Amino acid sequence: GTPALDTAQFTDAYKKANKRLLLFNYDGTLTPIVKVPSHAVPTERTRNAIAALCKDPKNVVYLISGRDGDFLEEHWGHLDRLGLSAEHGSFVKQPGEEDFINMTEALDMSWMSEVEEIFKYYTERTTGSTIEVKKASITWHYRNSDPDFGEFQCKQALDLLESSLAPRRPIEVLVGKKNLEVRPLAVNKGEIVRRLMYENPDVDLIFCAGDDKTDEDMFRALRTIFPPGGVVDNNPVVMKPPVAVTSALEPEEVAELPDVELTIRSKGVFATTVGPPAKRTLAGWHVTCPEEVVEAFESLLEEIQVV
Ligand SMILES: O=P(O)(O)OC[C@H]1O[C@H](O[C@H]2O[C@H](CO)[C@@H](O)[C@H](O)[C@H]2O)[C@H](O)[C@@H](O)[C@@H]1O
Ligand SMILES: [Mg+2]
Repeated sequence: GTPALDTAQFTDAYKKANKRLLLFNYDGTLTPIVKVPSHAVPTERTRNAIAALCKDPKNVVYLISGRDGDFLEEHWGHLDRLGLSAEHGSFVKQPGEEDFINMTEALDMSWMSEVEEIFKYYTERTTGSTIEVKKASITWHYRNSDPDFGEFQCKQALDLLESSLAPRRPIEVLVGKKNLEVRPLAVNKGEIVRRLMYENPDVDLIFCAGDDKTDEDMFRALRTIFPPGGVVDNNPVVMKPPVAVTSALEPEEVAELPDVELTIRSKGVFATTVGPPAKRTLAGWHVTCPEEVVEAFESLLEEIQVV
């Protein structure tokens, strides 16, 4: 379990920080889980909060989501300083650019047809189920199927994917909130976080929030930068160039990339899961609802206006 996010302690750290890495999951984190995937549109207050955070040059703000780049662009593309990571770190659109860096170019993607065929099979035989073919991942939804037959069908599809496909393909099979998803094995939200840390060695405050099991990759990455027993004394925390950085480059470029000394210390990392106190997680904190994640920064933002 975890203590509830100490917004007081976080507020003061936020004010003292020179460079802040702010990482937000989307679904279930910045916006509630709802019936229909395309209906998960950010509220006015939510859009305003993230905007203000991007307005600050001290902040480096990213969304890290399993969503497709199109959906993310549609609702967030209007914020010039907001970075976007789509489909579990298979794509990355920095605040500067306008196009997504394909993190999967060097990966074997021949598995997509096989997975699509399987999900089509179950979509046709599971009323209310839907399929979401994305650019580097595929999601099968059953949230609007019959409660019982949906889970049953889910277990059968899962068993088929795990028994006959996973063991021979570079994929990971994700059990999401009333969905199944298949992604490339070599990418995850954790690698994106590490890429971002490598890019910004001057970060002295990290916030990261997520509601799903896939977000635990982020929480783990935010821990394993430090030695298993915590940093000892005033030792330098050094970080090698991560896979999410090197795989995009050419071997000549990669050979030139140096190790970096990170400014961040564990006390500066606020890893927050969305869920109940009892939820077992690698995050250091929790908040019960996505709405409280937003309100935390709304209250914080208002306080910044004063002084
Ligand atoms: O990584 P995030 O930003 O959380 O999204 C990953 C996952 O999320 C979406 O599905 C979920 O949210 C919708 C909207 O509330 C629900 O209807 C689904 O039941 C949830 O599973 C995306 O649509 C998926 O493609 C993606 O895998
Ligand atoms: Mg989520």
